[PDB]
Amino acid sequence: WRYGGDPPWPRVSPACAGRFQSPVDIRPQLAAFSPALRPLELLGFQLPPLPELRLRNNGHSVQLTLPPGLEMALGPGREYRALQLHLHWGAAGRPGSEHTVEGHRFPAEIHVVHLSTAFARVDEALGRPGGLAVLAAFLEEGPEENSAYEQLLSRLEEIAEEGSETQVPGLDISALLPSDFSRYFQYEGSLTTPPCAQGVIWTVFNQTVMLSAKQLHTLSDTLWGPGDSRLQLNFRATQPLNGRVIEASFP
Ligand SMILES: Cc1ccc(-n2cc(-c3ccc(S(N)(=O)=O)s3)nn2)cc1
Ligand SMILES: [Zn+2]
Repeated sequence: WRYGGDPPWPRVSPACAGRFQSPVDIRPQLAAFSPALRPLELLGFQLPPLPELRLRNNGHSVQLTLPPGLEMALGPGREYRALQLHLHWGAAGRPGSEHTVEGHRFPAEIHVVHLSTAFARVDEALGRPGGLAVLAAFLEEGPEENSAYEQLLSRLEEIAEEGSETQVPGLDISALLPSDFSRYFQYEGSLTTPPCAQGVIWTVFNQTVMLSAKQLHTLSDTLWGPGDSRLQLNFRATQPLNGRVIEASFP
């Protein structure tokens, strides 16, 4: 599969034609205030430098593989372990977030993909209710170099070629996300690439993460994908809610 053309994703995986897909357009006025949505809790995200982590250009994103021991809870008894994180972005003067807010597309987006502690492996969790959970935050331009992001972005030149990888020192993985874990939207949807399995709990933070202009340009201008193509605009079009109601943790 690829962004932009064939093969049609439903031929790759029938689940890509499900009724309840991601990403979606978030309309805050239509979101349901749900006070059971408590602040997200992360444990073990502050990593030592060794052992190193693998950072890979997989042709459709840059993905950092996360080690064992990163625990995340959506609430009491809703426990998960982090597997990996990756990014979605646009191109010179064009935004490339997956989720939108009232039609607004943000420059870029981070996804941190987690596996329910009830499952030993991802393949067993695919399509099961709440088997996977993704934390999603928008990346916007701020005035300062983001030092946590710089640790990844400074290494993209080493992995410019499709299918290449490098090792990076461990870092505070929570520093790639907003400091506000209280205010967010949450809904049930799908993986945004094949196999597009449903039952995924998506949490999209209110607060955004700030990268420099230079950093955003590095993200979108360094990596190459399938063929001789720049790896850019690597986002799926928004999918209709089709009757799902997005919940918000704040009125
Ligand atoms: C055997 C196996 C191993 C890994 C996967 N995984 C697929 C994925 C993902 C696809 C799309 C996303 S995303 N853009 O966050 O929704 S995460 N994450 N793990 C699926 C099957
Ligand atoms: Zn993603």
